[PDB]
Amino acid sequence: KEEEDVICDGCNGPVVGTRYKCSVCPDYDLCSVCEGKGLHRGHTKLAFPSP
Ligand SMILES: [Zn+2]
Ligand SMILES: [Zn+2]
Repeated sequence: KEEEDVICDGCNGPVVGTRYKCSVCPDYDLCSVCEGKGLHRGHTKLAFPSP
């Protein structure tokens, strides 16, 4: 199988639970830990679940 996984651009770890996808930068995502630490705060992100 091919699976589409989300990798955090802050820490390169898995994004499980809620994902924070940048609405400006292409193909850019933070995990909840990196989002809470304030990385990449200069752009609006979309917060939604991460199956
Ligand atoms: Zn992270
Ligand atoms: Zn961005």
